[PDB]
Amino acid sequence: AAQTNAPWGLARISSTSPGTSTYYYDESAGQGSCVYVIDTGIEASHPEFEGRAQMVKTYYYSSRDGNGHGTHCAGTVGSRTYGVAKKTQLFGVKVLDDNGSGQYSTIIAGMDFVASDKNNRNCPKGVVASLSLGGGYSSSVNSAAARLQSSGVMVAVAAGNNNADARNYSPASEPSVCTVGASDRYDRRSSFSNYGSVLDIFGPGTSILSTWIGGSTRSISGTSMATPHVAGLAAYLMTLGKTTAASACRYIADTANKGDLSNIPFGTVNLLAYNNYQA
Repeated sequence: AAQTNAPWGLARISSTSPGTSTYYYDESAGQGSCVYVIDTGIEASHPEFEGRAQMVKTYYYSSRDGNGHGTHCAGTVGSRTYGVAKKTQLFGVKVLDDNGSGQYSTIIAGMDFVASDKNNRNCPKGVVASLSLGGGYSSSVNSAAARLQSSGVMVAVAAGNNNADARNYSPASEPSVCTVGASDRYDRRSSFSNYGSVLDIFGPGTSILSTWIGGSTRSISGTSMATPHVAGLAAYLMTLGKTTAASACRYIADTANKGDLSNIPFGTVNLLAYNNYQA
C-alpha cells in the first residue's frame, strides 16, 4: 500500500533515503495488534481514529485528552493519515494530567495497569505500549517499564528532549525496553534528542504532523513524537509475524537504516526505524 503526500516521518520509516513523501506499508497495517498510548489520553472521537481508539483508564477526573500530546502520539501510532499502523487498536491510559504532568506513582500504576489490562483485550498479533513521557532517573519507573516489557508488551519509551545522555532519565534508561531517539527530515539527530548507549533506535521526531484535540491536526517535535513511530512500527511488524513483543525492539534495530543519521554522538547507535517494506 502507498499513502501519497504522507507526513515526512511516515515516508521516512519506509524509505532507505530521506526526502521522499510516500508511505509504503503492508496493508495488514497492524490488524489485530494493540498499542497502549500511556499519556494525556486520546480524543477517541477524532475522525482520524475511525473508532479504533478508546480510553481504557484515567487517574484524573476525566479521561479526555485536555492536552493534545496523547492524541498526537496516538495519531502517529495508528490514525488513518498520520499513523504507522493504520489498522491497530489504540488504548489510552491517561497518566498525565492535561498540563502533561503526572506523578511517577501514577505513571507506574499505569504501566502495571497495561500489563494486566492486555488480558482484557483482544490483541492476537501482540501488544505495544507507547510511553511518550519521562523525567529524571527513577529505579521504580524503570522497573515498572521492565515489568511491562517482561509481561509481554513491547515498551517504546522516549529518550527525552534534554540533548543529554538518557542514562539520567526514566523510563528512558531502562535497558530492557526500547528507548527511542528523534531525527529530523534531513536525517540529522533531532536537535533536542537525548542520546547514549541506552538508546536502541531513532524515529522521526522533528515537526511531526499528527492528530490534535478538537478534531484538528498540528506539527510538533520531541522524542515523544519519535516513540509512536516505533510503537506503531512494532505493532505493524508483530501483525506481519516478523517479530514478537520480547524481540521487537531488537528486530527493529537489526532491520534499521544504519549509519544514515548525522550528529549522532560516539557511543550512540546510528539506527533509524525502517519498516523494510518492499512494494
